[PDB]
Amino acid sequence: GVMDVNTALQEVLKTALIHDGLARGIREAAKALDKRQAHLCVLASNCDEPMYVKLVEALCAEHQINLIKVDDNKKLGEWVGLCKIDREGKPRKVVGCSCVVVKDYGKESQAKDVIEEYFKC
RNA sequence: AGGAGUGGAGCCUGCGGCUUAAUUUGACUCAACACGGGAAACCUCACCCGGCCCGGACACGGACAGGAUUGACAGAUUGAUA
Repeated sequence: GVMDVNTALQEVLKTALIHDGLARGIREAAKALDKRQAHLCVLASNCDEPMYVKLVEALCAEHQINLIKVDDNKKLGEWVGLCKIDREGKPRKVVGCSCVVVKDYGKESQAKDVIEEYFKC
């Protein structure tokens, strides 16, 4: 029923992870942005380094790509598969670019659609 | 009974000794010594002098979105576009 951003993001990030995409970390996410292979950016909050977040806003703005501002980067690490080991490990991933469409070539779920619906307004 | 011999010469080969950084070593009566199919330039390769590589699965902990991987130049190689 309800598919708010904070629950469709997990679905879209996972579904991308099965089908490549998901450029994790500031490096290679900046590469996806400059190379213009990106379709969605997920910047995490509570990032101490101001230059980090400011530069990723700059990249997204100039490249005209949507930007999601989630909190608790560790949760982003869970979502993008950085955790592994059941539910242990958990490195922070405070930025991620969803290459080859917001969704992936495997499936086109409506959870992808809610993202663009929320971004249109 | 004899034939061809060889042991003598020079050379080719295997063995010991000597030598050497190293002259890798197995096998000393028949039943070791042109034997290991052993005619070694490299390779072979075991030996000697130098120098790269991990091709140290996997399990458990650290570190980690930057763990870690290549690398052009000049030095340097106390040999090399290592």
